[PDB]
Amino acid sequence: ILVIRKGWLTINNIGIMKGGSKEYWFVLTAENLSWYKDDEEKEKKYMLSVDNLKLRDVEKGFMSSKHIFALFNTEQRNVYKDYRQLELACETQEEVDSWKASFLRAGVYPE
Amino acid sequence: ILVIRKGWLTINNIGIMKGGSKEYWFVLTAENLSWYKDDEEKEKKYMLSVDNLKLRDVEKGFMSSKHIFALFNTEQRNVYKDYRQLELACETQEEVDSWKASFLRAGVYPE
Amino acid sequence: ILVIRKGWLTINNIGIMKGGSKEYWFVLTAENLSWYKDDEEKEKKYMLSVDNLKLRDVEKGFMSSKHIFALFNTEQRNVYKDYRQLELACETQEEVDSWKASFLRAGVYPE
Amino acid sequence: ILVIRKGWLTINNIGIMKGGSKEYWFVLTAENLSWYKDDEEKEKKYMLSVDNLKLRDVEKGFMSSKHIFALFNTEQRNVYKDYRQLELACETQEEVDSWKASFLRAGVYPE
Amino acid sequence: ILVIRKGWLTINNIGIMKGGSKEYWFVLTAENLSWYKDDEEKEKKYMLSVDNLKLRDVEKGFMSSKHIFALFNTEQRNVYKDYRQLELACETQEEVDSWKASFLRAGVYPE
Amino acid sequence: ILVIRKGWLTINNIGIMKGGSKEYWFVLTAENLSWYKDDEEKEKKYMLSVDNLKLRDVEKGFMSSKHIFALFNTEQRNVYKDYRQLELACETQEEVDSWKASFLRAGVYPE
Amino acid sequence: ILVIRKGWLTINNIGIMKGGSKEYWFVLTAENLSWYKDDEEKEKKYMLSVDNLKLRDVEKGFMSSKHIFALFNTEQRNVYKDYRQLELACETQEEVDSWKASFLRAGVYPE
Amino acid sequence: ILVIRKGWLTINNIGIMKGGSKEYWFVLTAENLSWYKDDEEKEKKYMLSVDNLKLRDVEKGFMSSKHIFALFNTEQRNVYKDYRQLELACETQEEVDSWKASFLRAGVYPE
Amino acid sequence: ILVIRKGWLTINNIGIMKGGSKEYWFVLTAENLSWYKDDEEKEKKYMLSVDNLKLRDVEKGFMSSKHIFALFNTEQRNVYKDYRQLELACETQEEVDSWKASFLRAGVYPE
Amino acid sequence: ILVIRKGWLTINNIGIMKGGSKEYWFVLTAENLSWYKDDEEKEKKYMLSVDNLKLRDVEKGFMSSKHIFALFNTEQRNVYKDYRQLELACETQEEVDSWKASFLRAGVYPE
Amino acid sequence: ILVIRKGWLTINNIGIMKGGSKEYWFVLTAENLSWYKDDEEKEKKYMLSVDNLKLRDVEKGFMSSKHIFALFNTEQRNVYKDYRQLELACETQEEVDSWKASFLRAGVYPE
Amino acid sequence: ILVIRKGWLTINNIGIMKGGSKEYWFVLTAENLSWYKDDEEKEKKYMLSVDNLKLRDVEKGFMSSKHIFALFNTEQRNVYKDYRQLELACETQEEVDSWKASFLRAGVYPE
Amino acid sequence: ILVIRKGWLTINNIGIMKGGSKEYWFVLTAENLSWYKDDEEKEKKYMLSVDNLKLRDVEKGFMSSKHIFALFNTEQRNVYKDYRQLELACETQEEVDSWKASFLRAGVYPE
Amino acid sequence: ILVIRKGWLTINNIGIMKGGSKEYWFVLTAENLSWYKDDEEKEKKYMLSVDNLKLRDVEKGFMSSKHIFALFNTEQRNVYKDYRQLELACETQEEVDSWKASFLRAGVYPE
Amino acid sequence: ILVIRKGWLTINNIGIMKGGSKEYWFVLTAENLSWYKDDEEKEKKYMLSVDNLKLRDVEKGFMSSKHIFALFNTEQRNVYKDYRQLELACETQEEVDSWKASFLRAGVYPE
Amino acid sequence: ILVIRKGWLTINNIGIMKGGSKEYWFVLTAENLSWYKDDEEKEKKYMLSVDNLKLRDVEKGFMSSKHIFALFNTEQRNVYKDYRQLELACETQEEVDSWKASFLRAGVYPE
Repeated sequence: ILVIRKGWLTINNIGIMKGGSKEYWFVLTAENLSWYKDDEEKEKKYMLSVDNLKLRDVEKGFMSSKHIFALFNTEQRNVYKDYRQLELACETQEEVDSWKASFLRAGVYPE
Repeated sequence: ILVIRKGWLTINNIGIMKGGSKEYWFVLTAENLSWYKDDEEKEKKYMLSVDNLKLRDVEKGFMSSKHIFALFNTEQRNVYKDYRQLELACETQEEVDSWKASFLRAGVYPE
Repeated sequence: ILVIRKGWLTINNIGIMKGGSKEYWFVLTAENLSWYKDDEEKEKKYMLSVDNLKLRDVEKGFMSSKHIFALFNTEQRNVYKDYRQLELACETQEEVDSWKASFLRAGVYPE
Repeated sequence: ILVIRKGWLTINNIGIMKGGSKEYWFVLTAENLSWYKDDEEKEKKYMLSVDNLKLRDVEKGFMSSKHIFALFNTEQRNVYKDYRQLELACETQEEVDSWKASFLRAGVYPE
Repeated sequence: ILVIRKGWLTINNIGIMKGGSKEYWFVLTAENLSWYKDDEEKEKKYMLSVDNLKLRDVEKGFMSSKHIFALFNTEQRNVYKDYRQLELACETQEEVDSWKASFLRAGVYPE
Repeated sequence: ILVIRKGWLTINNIGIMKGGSKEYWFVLTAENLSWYKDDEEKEKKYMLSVDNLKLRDVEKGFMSSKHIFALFNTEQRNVYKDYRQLELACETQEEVDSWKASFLRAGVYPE
Repeated sequence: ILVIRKGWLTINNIGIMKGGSKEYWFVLTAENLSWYKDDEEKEKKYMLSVDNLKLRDVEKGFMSSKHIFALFNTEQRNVYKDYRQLELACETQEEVDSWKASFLRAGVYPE
Repeated sequence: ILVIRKGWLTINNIGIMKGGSKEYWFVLTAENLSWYKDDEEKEKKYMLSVDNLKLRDVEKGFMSSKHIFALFNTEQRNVYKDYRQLELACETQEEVDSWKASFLRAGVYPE
Repeated sequence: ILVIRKGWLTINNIGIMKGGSKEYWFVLTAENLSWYKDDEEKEKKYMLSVDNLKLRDVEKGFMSSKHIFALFNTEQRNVYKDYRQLELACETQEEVDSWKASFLRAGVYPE
Repeated sequence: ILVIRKGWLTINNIGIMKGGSKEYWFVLTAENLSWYKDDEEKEKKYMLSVDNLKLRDVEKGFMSSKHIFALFNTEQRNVYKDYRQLELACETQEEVDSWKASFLRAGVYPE
Repeated sequence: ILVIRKGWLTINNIGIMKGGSKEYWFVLTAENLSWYKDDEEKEKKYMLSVDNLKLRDVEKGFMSSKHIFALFNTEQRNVYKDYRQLELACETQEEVDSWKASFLRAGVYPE
Repeated sequence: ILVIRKGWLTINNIGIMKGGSKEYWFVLTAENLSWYKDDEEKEKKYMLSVDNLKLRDVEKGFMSSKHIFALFNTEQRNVYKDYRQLELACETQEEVDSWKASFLRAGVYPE
Repeated sequence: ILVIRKGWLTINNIGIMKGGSKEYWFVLTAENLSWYKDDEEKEKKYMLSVDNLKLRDVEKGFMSSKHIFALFNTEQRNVYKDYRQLELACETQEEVDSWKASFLRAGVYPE
Repeated sequence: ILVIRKGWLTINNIGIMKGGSKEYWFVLTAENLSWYKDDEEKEKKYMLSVDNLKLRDVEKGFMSSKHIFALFNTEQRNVYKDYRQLELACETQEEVDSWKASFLRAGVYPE
Repeated sequence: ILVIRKGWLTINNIGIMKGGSKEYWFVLTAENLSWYKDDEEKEKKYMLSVDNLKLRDVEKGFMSSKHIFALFNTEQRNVYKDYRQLELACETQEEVDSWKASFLRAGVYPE
Repeated sequence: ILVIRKGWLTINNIGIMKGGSKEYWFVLTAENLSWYKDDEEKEKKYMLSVDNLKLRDVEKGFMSSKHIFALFNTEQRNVYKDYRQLELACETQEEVDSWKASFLRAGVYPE
């Protein structure tokens, strides 16, 4: 399988009261997006198919500088478990646009 | 006594400066809602009667994805100690609606 | 590792040889679904892995005029023993929706 | 909370109506003694509290020429269901001594 | 000197990046408000004269339930060091109104 | 374990044999209400558990023209020694309201 | 080289999910602004030239009292790495105005 | 494969400067001794064949009460990696004799 | 029941690999010796009858200054669970002799 | 801060006007010596600072044929109220020696 | 120390003597840029320090009709071996922009 | 303990016998104000406690046409040696305002 | 008072179960030896007179390289509280001999 | 994860087509054995997993009069590329023994 | 310079009360032995010349399995600072003999 | 960072122009040697780096009949200002030996 990109991203809406936000190591391929505990990839957390996924921007914060974008299933109400969308946070606008371009190669287009 | 549901919920307005938010293990029966330190139920924190309690939604956040709903006493100004309402936080909208349906079985209807 | 929900559910399809339709205490975690004789958890009847487990609806038949849903394995023919599907029943429709939401959190998606 | 020992033991006094003398997987903690169908722990037959539980010897009868010891409740007449005492058997005498030592660690003292 | 009240309060605007918020043990007299590290009062942090102090409400948050009120010097731009006002946070509205009434006895009236 | 409030209060109903109405230093925690001779806490007169303790009003009599409230046990006849209720007095009405709020935080609700 | 000022400042938009905010020890000269791990200056984090830098205010928070100002390159889209601006946070308005005056000596004027 | 015993043991000579001693969850079968991070057995540390292994006592301590016994390969100089023997520590003499009896069932006899 | 003495003692031979030594709050009466987590006595660890107990000195250490004495049952091999004796550690010789004198009042005489 | 010892002691020199020689519950810490009516610690009679407190013997008089020691202040004439010295009595001589040792740990040295 | 990105890139200027234009697996950290034979990272061809490394564009020549950018050292003539600049190619223009953003995060600025 | 600011300042009132008006390196903490020969801090000329230290203005005299402010002790006549007040000068008025703000943070208030 | 020496030393026999050993900042004068929490000397732990003190070597360890020497009162059984001697530990033999020479200046001679 | 050893070793069996016998920089961890061109680790030639890797001796041939040992895979025919075994040479016999010991720590046992 | 070996070793006699033992990353060359904080070698702790150094065994422990050897200067009393010898600890005897052989290549022979 | 020693020492070679031989307060750390006017450390005369600093003896001349040693820089001609060596004197020979030991700990070796 051809890997498109690997890098760290922060899952912004999965956890919260359980344990802050925490960053995960993501591996995006043309077929799926998988995230692991770290770059050693010896402990996988989940593998999400990119089928029927689209991407969209999300403005939220007004406290600490952050940039969010989310993946959502267009054929379903919940993209993963009981979550409507998978919110991924990056440090800069540059990094978000960088990841968006990568998702484009996997067929994940903006809403 | 018949237990309606057991699960974790985050008390959003009781603590703060004392120690974040923290999650508690809740046990809802047709007569009362009790919360303990954990699912071993060997250390109870409080038992709240469901008499005269109603439920309502609360929109707050704009920083980290969270969903809140609160229990309040209609015959009193403070549902518990000096708190106007007991704010319970869930991770998703699905989970909130799931708990609301459970409260319905205990006679706790929305405002 | 975290317990998603605990509550009573009725197994609508138990063979008369064992007794018939009975109510059991269910414990749902992100990894397993277990059912005990009662809420003291002294006797665990079985434990199913939530992997490859899906959920579908069961039509409200006149005789069994209740609300039912079922769990089945997508890889196996029998989910538990010789049963092609585990039928769980609830008094009201609101309770079924409630449990469905809890199942989503565990990864058990509908068919 | 800590698990003291896990190992197979034979319940020498099961009523034929249920099957007869069988081998079960025992889990001994400082608080409870549980036995499952097998080591996968999918089916827990029962769980006894180690409080007020004592141990005594059972004479090696010609028919049941094996090594046996028993657990009984000092407060109750029946330890488990309608059994006045739970008889546990082992192939050798060394295995009985071994388990006795493990029981001491849990507080279950001999008579 | 006659002590009017002693209790814990959270200083909301003094610290932040240095170390969260933290709670201090306050001692209010008719002449001054002093705060210590804890109720043992063996380590004083500061003593503020109540002369020329007034009190006012402050609405801020929209994330975590909190209630704030501040003390400010009417004859100065900074009530303490280079801080315009001393923001004190309480857990409930009841507690804020409770403290306000205490400040009233010290001659600190609302703006 | 946390101290809710410390402040002077007047016990309006002490028997002349002991002296008469006197002012004592009160310490209110979530578990107990204690009163000392003075704020140095060298002599603790008594300590009451806040469990089953409630509060009610005492009418402003011409002779004792002050503001008073009382604490009583819902299970016992005498809260402290041979007293059916502990009467606490304050100079102003604002001080009574202030203490009532503090009592709510401890669970002592009005009648 | 002549040092204009040395002091602690909080970098508000560089880190976040990586590790809160954290404070850095800054050293401003007429040619550049450098920040280190601490005042021992034995571990430098970065040195930023003041050429083409301007300064501007930033209103954000509404949760915890904070005052922000940022440095930005007028000839570039990113002042440092992929960051549009370098957001520096101070505890008070006094401290921000104090630092602004210092930046003025280095030729960094407000936008 | 038939499991003889499962329980916690402390590896006394493998680690030291790396990280104290730490306890491991052991699983002894008639063919091998395996140890994992914990009783969930989801993370195995090593599996040691019982072939050519013998057992012997080791007196050491004189500071904190401890009881040691070791496994060693009679056909090799190092039983595991570059360790001459695998030192296992128990809390009491009873527990050591208990484990020795278990090893006896696996063919591991004392030296 | 008449309490002879209350104070902290270190249990020297119960724990070790589990968690150092740790100190416990002891309560000695004429009938038994009980130890709790702390002086609040809200969490009891064990209650040991003083019947058939004797006391004896134990020289061990040669690393860090410590003084030990142990309680042992003369009619049993294990005074508590599978422990031959209960080793209690004090900081000085004075404190050991102080405790010995207290045990004397409970009928626990030296070997 | 740590509690050195708790135990009953007899105050041999109380004025008849208050009652006479009585037994009280003593609490000795490194900073204070307090005595309560009984072991429930609801009524604290007094609290003395251990600073400048010394201990001396009191001769066994025929009438008061018991074992006594006393505490006195080296700076003050009266240690407690109008008493030049606090006389503590015990049934046996071994109990006096025991308490003396405990007092040493608190810094109270003999004369 | 943190890995910024991992992905395949084509080195457009490899000498035929070695093979020609090839695709390699790049690992970009804040300190180094490394390239391996493939994503298993068993063979690391080279590692360049990101210090004094800059990036510029390479014109889309008819023959090499692809999108290319290059890295060069501002202090050295040859960045790697005898190459004046490292030419990296991508299928689309969006991929070049994506990598440029990642390079900014590492400090590698455009010319 | 925290360093508030470091920067060069001119002591405008040094006796010619020592040299005359000179520029020194100042270090301001919440507890002390120190001045060194230069920024290497090898020679500390003096250290003043910020307690009872206040600040006032010094009129811009034609000869000393610069911007000056002074520090003085409210309890002592001489702040440093035989000087009634320490006069600190700056090139511009903006620099004086800047330092005044820093002094506020240390508690040194204007007269 | 003339200070002879200041430096860190480890108190080897005071603490143990309470909290390891810990190092203290010592200040030796011709009249006494005082130790504080740290070199800021803002928190004194104790002041010991050098009158009647002598010094002696102590061989103990055989585990971790350490060198001990103790101070003891020749006219008393306990040099400090209920401790027979004050054991001070140094890292090397050089440091012990260095401190011994310092004690010599205070009149503390070896036994 | 921990690095066991780093040092130069000579690969005695490299095909002339690549160059011939050469010296490389080896890095041995508990999981892999890697070799680089030199100690700067810029070029990693290969990385072998230590699983199923064993070691054997190679006879000192007159031509290659040096000390050699080899690594081979017990499951595969070729350990690296087309080589049936990796031959590592050292100047002296003591160096071979040294490396063998290091290999034991990694689990690579002799044949 | 030619590096002979790199690896972790525990310095057994340098630290103790300061902070346990801790392991350091050592780099041995024919001219010197250097140790750093970790294998990144970005923070050197010390560089020791091998001139006049010899090596010797040291038997100590009797508590936790450990193997020690030390380097000492034959022309000096202290090999490094005020330490007579540099004690290095290894986990096994194999590792010690492995390191000894390495030291042999640097001219460090046993005593 | 740690302070090795603090104590008074006499600088035996100060030029009369400054005053003559004087006693100063020395602070020795592992990185620097500083001397102040007195033990309050308000005036630091100088600070020398301990790097390349060595120590040698100075002959006891009849006039300066005291015990002296000196510090000098191996790289520089003048250690401090225009002094070829810093001469430190002590009353007794034991004090010189004591300081020499302290200097060893800092790395300052004799010549």
